[PDB]
Amino acid sequence: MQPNDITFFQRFQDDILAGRKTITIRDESESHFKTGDVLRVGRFEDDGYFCTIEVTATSTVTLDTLTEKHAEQENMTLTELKKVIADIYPGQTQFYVIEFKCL
Repeated sequence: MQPNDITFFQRFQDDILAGRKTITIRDESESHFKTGDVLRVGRFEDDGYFCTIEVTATSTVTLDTLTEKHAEQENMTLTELKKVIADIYPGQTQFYVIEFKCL
């Protein structure tokens, strides 16, 4: 068996399945894989490590600073944002962002 690399809320996962490259956010203390590598994708709901993806680029920024939270912020309400945020992870402070694309 093997652990997962990075997860993505159901919403994020679905959007991922729709392709459209997207950026991710990780914690240095949890610095997972790196660029030019593979990023195991999976739904946190209960579909973790479902498929595999590859990184494309990386950067250092917050969450809503790019995370879907932004697209949602300008779409959904605070509640929803808090829902996804809670589905993604707590803490609204700068962090590591890793971009990837679906081959």
